[PDB]
Amino acid sequence: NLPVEPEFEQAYKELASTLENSTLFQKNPEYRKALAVVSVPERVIQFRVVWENDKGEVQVNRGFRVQFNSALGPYKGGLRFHPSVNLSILKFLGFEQIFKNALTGLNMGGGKGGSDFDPKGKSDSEIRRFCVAFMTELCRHIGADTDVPAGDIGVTGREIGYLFGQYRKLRNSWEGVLTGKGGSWGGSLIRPEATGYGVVYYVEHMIAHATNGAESFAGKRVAISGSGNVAQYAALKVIELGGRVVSLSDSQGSLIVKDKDSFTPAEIDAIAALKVDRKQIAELVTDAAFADKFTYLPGQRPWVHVGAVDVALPSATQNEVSGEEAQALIAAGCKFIAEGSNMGCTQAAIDAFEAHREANKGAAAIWYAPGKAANAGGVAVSGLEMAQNSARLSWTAEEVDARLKDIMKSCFQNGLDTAKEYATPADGILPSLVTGSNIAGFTKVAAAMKDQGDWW
Amino acid sequence: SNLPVEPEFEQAYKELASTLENSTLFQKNPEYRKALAVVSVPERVIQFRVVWENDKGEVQVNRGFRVQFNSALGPYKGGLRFHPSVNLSILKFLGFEQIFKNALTGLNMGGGKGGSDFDPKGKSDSEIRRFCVAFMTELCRHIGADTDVPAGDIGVTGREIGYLFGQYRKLRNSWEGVLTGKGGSWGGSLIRPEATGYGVVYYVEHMIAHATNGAESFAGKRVAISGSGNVAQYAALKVIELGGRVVSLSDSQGSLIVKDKDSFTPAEIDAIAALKVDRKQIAELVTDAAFADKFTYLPGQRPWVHVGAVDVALPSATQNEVSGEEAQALIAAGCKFIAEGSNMGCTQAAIDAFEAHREANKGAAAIWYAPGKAANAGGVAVSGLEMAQNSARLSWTAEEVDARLKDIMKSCFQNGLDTAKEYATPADGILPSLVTGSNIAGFTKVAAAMKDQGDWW
Amino acid sequence: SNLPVEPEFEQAYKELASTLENSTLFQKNPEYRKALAVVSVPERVIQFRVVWENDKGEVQVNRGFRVQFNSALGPYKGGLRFHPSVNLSILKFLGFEQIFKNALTGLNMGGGKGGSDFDPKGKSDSEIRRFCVAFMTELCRHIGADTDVPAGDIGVTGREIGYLFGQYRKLRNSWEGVLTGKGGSWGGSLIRPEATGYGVVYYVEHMIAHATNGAESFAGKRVAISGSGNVAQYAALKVIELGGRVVSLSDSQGSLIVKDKDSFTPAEIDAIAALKVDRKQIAELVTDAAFADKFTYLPGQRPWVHVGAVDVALPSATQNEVSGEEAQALIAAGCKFIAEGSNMGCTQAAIDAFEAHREANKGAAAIWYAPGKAANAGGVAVSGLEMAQNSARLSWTAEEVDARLKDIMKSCFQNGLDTAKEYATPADGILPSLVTGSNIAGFTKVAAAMKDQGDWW
Amino acid sequence: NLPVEPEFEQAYKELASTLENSTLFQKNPEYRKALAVVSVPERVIQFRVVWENDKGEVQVNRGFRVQFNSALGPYKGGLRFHPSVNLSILKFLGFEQIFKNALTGLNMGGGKGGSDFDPKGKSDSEIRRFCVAFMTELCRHIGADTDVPAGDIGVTGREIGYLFGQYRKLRNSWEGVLTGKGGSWGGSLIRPEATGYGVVYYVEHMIAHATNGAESFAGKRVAISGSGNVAQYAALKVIELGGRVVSLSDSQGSLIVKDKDSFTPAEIDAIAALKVDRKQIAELVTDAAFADKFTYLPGQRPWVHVGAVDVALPSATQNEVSGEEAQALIAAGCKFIAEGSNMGCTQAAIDAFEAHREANKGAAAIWYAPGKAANAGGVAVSGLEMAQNSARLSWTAEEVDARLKDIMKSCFQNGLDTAKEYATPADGILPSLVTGSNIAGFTKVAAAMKDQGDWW
Ligand SMILES: [Cl-]
Ligand SMILES: [Cl-]
Ligand SMILES: [Cl-]
Ligand SMILES: [Cl-]
Ligand SMILES: [Cl-]
Ligand SMILES: [Cl-]
Ligand SMILES: [Cl-]
Ligand SMILES: [Cl-]
Ligand SMILES: [Cl-]
Ligand SMILES: [Cl-]
Repeated sequence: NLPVEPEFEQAYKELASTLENSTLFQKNPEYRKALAVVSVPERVIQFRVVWENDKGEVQVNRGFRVQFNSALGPYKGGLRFHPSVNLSILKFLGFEQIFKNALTGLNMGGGKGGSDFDPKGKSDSEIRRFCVAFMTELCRHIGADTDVPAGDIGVTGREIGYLFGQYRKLRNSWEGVLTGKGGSWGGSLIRPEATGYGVVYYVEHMIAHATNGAESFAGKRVAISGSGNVAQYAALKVIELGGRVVSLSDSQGSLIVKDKDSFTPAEIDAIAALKVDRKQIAELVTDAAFADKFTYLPGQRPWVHVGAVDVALPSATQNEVSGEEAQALIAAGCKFIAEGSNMGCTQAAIDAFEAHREANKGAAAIWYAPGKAANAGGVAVSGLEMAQNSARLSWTAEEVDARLKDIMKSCFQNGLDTAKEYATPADGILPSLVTGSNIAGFTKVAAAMKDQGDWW
Repeated sequence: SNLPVEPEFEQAYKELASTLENSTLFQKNPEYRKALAVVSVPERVIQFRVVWENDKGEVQVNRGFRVQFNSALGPYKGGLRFHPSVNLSILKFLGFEQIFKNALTGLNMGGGKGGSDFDPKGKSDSEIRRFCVAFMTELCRHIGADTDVPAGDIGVTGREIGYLFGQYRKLRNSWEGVLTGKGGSWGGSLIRPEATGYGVVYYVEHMIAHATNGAESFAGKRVAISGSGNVAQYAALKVIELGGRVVSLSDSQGSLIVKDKDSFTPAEIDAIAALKVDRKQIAELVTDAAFADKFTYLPGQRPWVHVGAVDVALPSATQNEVSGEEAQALIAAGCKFIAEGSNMGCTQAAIDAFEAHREANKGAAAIWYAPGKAANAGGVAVSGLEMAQNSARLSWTAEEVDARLKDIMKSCFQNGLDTAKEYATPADGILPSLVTGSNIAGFTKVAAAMKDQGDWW
Repeated sequence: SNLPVEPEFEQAYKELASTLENSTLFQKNPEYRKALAVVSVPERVIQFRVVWENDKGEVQVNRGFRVQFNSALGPYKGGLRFHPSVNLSILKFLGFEQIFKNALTGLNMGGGKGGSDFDPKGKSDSEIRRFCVAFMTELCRHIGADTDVPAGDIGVTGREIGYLFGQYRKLRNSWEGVLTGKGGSWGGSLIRPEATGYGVVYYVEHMIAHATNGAESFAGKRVAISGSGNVAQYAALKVIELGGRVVSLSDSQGSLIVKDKDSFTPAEIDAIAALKVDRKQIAELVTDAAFADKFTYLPGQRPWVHVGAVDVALPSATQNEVSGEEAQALIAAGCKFIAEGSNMGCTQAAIDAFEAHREANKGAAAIWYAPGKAANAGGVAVSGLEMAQNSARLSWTAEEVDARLKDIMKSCFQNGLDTAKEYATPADGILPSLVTGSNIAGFTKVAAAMKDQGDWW
Repeated sequence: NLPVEPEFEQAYKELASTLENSTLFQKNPEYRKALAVVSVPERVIQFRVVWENDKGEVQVNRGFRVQFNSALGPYKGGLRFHPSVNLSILKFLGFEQIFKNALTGLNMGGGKGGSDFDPKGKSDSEIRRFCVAFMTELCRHIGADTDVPAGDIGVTGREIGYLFGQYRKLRNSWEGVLTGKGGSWGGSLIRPEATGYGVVYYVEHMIAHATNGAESFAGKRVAISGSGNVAQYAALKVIELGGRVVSLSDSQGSLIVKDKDSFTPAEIDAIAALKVDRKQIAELVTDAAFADKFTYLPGQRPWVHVGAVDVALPSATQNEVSGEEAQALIAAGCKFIAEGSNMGCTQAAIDAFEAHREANKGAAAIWYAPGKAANAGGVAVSGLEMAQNSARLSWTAEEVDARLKDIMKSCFQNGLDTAKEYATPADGILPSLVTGSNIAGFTKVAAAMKDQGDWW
């Protein structure tokens, strides 16, 4: 009867496996009933989006908003404008957001939405007239206390603007219906730098536990990819804490440090200029002495081309770390990897690290954290943008970063201590932050659902 | 390319595109291609998780769906189906068709459909009750007298519509025509039971009037019905009221034919109703002496050829119950009017045979075939009037309802006729195609209205 | 003192006060002065910024307005006008008048009006479409089937009402009678095109009945119409159906008079319709031979004096199309019944001439003049029935609509009659004043209802 | 077509002029399109108000609510009950509130409303029955997240009470729909003293910049007018900071210090008693030694009768500073003027100071700040009353005054730095806080409107 939705089903069974591979259904058997119920969305909306192009021709796309789980809070998720998009994909991405959001500790449920509207080629007026056509239907199904959408692939500050304007004008209300907002109309500070800072802050704890405090980020070689605000802020934060950033990348190839020890803020700051007004990471080299410092390898990704590294922060795309690149890293002395990008690491890679972890005792293991724990920094700040809107206040950068810091420490700890309860490791084995985190998001959500009578 | 495969849906998008292309529409009206682009993606679809409890007290989980396909000509109008086959694909199939089927009536009704993969089979009334309750609590917010008026279908009959109506009213705190298929004393219409069958008869009546330029009635006419349920029963009765001879009925394992030069009497029909209730068969009548004569039972048979000289044929039992052979017998028996009470009762062969003879015989010497999409639209017509009555705050008399049912069936007929005359303009003297006419007319009415209202330009 | 100057509005507050004072109302009913105080300030006015995009992709900015003037007798009822002259002053003028005009009908309709200084001139359909869309997105929240039902007017016709209806439905997610002037297949009423002209005829019919104590019809009656558009056309047709002789039509540069002892035939009328479409003139008929005889063209002329011996006069072309001279010709030609299809078609001179002859000739020997405020109220009557039909969930037949139109025109007539008999009580034998009667009756009905409901005490 | 609305049109063109007289439409030409769009209200409501007098007779007034701009927040504005009132005036006052509110930095749009209902003569029961009749229509168009009205001429704590009661009873909701509320039902501390404190705090910064820190309020002669909570708190705050308050006034004439140096808190405190239970500033003199200290001049205003002053704080009425009084002040050595009252200073006066500023270099100039920046203190606190309601908390006086202090510093700076960008002055000329502030409110609002797609 039920359709085939491979990417969603993939993630259901890969979650389920981890709960079986634990003691959770022995202390708590009745939770199997919950997994039946969490896995079918509370509500899904699919609606037609008719809009006009600059030539004046009728166009039509599909809109979707998966409203998956609201046991811990209003639906929270993102809008993706990409021609790949469908329900299957949006339930997959939605399904994750539940547990991710739950690991924040803030009261936010999980959903996702978007369109197969393809930004590429389209003018700003086209985008503006699509965002308007989209939210005209969506508007009725969402709200400050019901569902707070956000940005994702295809939709940015630009689109969030147009979305929020049309909502405001339909609803006749100024409310925190969308996160990712501009400074002047309910944005939060630390939003651009949230996910990056959040990954670095998470790993700080990884290092501490693994090394019993013997090691920080200071004097560590950390491999980053990507040159958006994620890779940028991640890098900066590594520098502040006394660490050395060896690598950055763009879609056309990567830049590796090999004359001097690390990128300098200004070298990072100059790749930021290379991102605004188009331009490319490559441009940087061939210029003010950057020729000597840096090696450019077009077409490639840094994982192998970095030498002996300690920390790896994929901050570019999905599936940007394969089983080879994980084995490269292991062999390269890497001991710590989390994602700044969403699902940057492939299953193959996770499997390799999690095997390496089981087989190597103490600090000798490579430790991988999942996205649902390590790259929560941005959804956390979405949470605090919500909190600010409601307060009717803009907090200082100190305020937000402080709360982000407490939120990421508590995340790490929750995965650690859970894994130590349910996936209890062997003498001197590092507990699973994959299983630990998986269990922790399932159990917080599943419990609240029981409390509220969604299952019995 | 990214789109899910929905075989039922696109097996019908295609079917319609085929018709429209082949017609002369996209040549007078190229730009209506833009309408088929946009009509064919639902205005809104809702799917929602459905948690209900069984008699053992266990969490159960099914999926609920409400496809809200078109609202150009009126509120979403559709049905709920509870069957474990159900998914979006199927309900966008059914929903797409309800648009153009509803439109034919002439009433202000959009097109939609919904339901669950809840399986009524072997559930107790408590379980059904607890599921209808659990299901309407989410649906409630998306439907209404002026937004969406659902109804019954597979798995969803009077019992279920009651339980849906009760929960809606409870939650919304309002008493409105939010469902059709309701009880007598809480907003139902009379002629609901009799709606589809009287509809079929009323369609043919119009057919006869046109073809015979108003020089013939049903009066006298010898009518071959097949089936022995809602549709066959009331159809027969309507033929009798109008001075017609109902000459045949039919079952699964067996058929019934009259003594010749005669018809069934309402009581003999009323006796076939008692036979289906108590799950018995039609032979059971010929068992009794008073009908042992007056009727012949032929096991394993379909009446088309056993009847003799016949004028009207109303297949009303199952699909594919008329072969190309049986079509020819009818033609040669002098049959001139054949409409479906059943959906796709006639096979493509049969259709081509009638439509061939239509194209090669002029005027009312032709046999005329009408599709179920139109000839069977009484139920939906009365839904419409059940709506109208609930708003009027009134129960019309049986006569009032039947009379309005009759007028809605002319509107169906006429819509097809006119359309075929425009976009499949026949040779001089030849009856227009009501298959084609009726397959096109819903679209044109809807597409035009969507232009009028600016859903495409 | 602080109040803005709104010349159109207070040029009409004054006009009404004048009438009411001069009548005997504020002497039987002193306290109704308090009603004129409160009726004369709108219950609610909305004005809202209107940003829309043109075909070059540029921000455009106009002002939208919805004056919601009175709801004592029913939902706000009015029209949208898109004309660059438009402001609040004008729309409170038009809105104030709709109150008392609507009231005359006897139906439950309040009074309001809205629109923009958007100029339709030289805008493409996309631009209109994009403006209707932008405009209804703010309006949407303030209107509804039971709150405010807008319609068309200058700059706002069937095309625009479609685009408004589409956007409303889209936003509100409801299908209701939120506009009148709709398509045939999405909730329009038949007799909308024919509403005003049939209305004018139906008014006079009542006039004749009264004056001749039911001893005369339209049958035979020689009728002088002026104009050649919606109103003149359908008016003529209705006179013909009722056994009347339509003896004249008229244009901008020229008029048409019959051969004497004769009338126009529906086909000759149907041919004047083809002439206005394709922007041609009435002479163009006398060009053709079959009408070259049977009709005389007099360029630059108005029929009033060229017609001969006439009974009924229906000015239906422009304002101020009847002088005090032309009034006297009519009187001396034995004309006994004259109503306006056009607004202020008769000049004050003309009115005084009819009303003078009324006051100085007893009974149906008098010529009787009815104002457009009443005689032309068919369009608004059918709006009313378009509403009623949408709620009924039904399309009545043409006959049904026309019959109800006829009953609403008696209610208009009677309301004026009775009022004049009460508050401008005529000398014995003299026909009451339907100018005065019809200028008063809206107020009294509304003012009383507002007392009943406690908007004043 | 469009009607004539002189007071609104006056303010449109006087704003526009300042933007032309800048470099803004050269760096940002497309902003001319914004000024077209901001200038026509988003929504306006005019509704009949039928109410009964104590004699039992039907009465009727007009109600209005101009909801001008909501790009930065819910509509925020005030209700004025005055028989002068109409749309023109309410669009004028509304139009200002947009930019004023925007200069606060908090998320508040701009509107205004009220009636030609004349309080004067009317009993408390009449007022009560008018406020009730008014809000019965208004109620539907406003709300905690849509439009939050306030007090103005004609409407005070008294009326705000009656308004809030009828709202509550219609809406069945306790929410921050109105500011200016009583202590026990969602008022804020520092509300009475907000605008006064806000003007003084703003000037503190003026003095600092102009004198490079060489001078505070300490030992400065400051001329105030008015004796309501604005002039009172302004004065007190000057005293705390070590300044000398030379003048106060009422509608019947002013009181000038000339025996001793300054008013003492208790002399201020005693004029507060002269305001409750009616009474007059005059009363004070002729009594406990006040005869000697103070000179009373009935019929007059202090601007000329103060001697040599340093700071001027009009805190009484509109248009209470003419071109003569500005020339008096200049000649009297005044170097710093802002309004505690709404539009206290006339155009003539602004023109005179702004000329004097252009012609006199450095500290030698008189510096005028506009109301849209200097007297924001009250609308700021309206903002924080909103914030408190939402928090579900009453902050301490310290809390609110602290935030007010940060809000007024950031205002000043925003006008300074803007003016230095777009109205860049000549060597040693003090930048324009008129133009600086004008530009700053237009650009924050105009930008957010672009972000949200109100223009393109
Ligand atoms: Cl599944
Ligand atoms: Cl909804
Ligand atoms: Cl982010
Ligand atoms: Cl159905
Ligand atoms: Cl009948
Ligand atoms: Cl109208
Ligand atoms: Cl009639
Ligand atoms: Cl203007
Ligand atoms: Cl509203
Ligand atoms: Cl204040």
